[PDB]
Amino acid sequence: GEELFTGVVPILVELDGDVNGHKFSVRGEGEGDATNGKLTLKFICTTGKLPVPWPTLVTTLVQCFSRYPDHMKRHDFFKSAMPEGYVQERTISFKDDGTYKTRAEVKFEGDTLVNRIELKGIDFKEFGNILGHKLEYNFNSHNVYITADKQKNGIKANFKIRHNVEDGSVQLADHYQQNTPIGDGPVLLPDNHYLSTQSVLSKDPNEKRDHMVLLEFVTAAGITHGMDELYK
Ligand code: NA
Ligand code: NA
Repeated sequence: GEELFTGVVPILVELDGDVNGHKFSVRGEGEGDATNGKLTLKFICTTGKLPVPWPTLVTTLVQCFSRYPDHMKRHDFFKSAMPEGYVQERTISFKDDGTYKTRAEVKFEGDTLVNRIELKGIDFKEFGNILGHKLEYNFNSHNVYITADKQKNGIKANFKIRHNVEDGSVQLADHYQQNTPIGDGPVLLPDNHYLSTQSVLSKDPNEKRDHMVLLEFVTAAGITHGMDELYK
């Protein structure tokens, strides 16, 4: 599994969404460099204007590209499930607002890592921060807290995204996550740990379509056994 991620790997992302009955599609393309934990993608709304803010889709739009330190290689569920891949599900609860439910398959198709997603959003406030587009076009750094789920031969994760709001307030989005392998084979079931994630959103000044350019870094941490020799 891990050997598939040496070097730079092309990435395809496809999302079909329905938020409060507003249907939309997103296509993303780019590269991941798991040795450096680096992602670079560009996303387009293929159906017109995106009816929610781009930042609210970042977490949904490939944690197999995390850089796991050498002393933690045996806790990398995501790569261990490759190439057959895994199913990733979330509930994303926007504080004082609606909910996204997402289901994704993350897997290799040839040499390409593909993330194919269905997203359903309900109970959003028509004039709230999301459907009213009051979120700033930026992103904070976050930790993703991971635990094994032996019963499903996979993992769970929990975290809270903080979305800056135009009025200086913060919009919280609580994430609950479950991943399960697509194949029947063994996977690595990790000890508790987390992914440290950083993101930068930008625009392509030559792009006329509704879009998002994304740079992300992801690195795993939170297991310290055993790194003694690395200090000197
Ligand atoms: Na990194
Ligand atoms: Na955090």
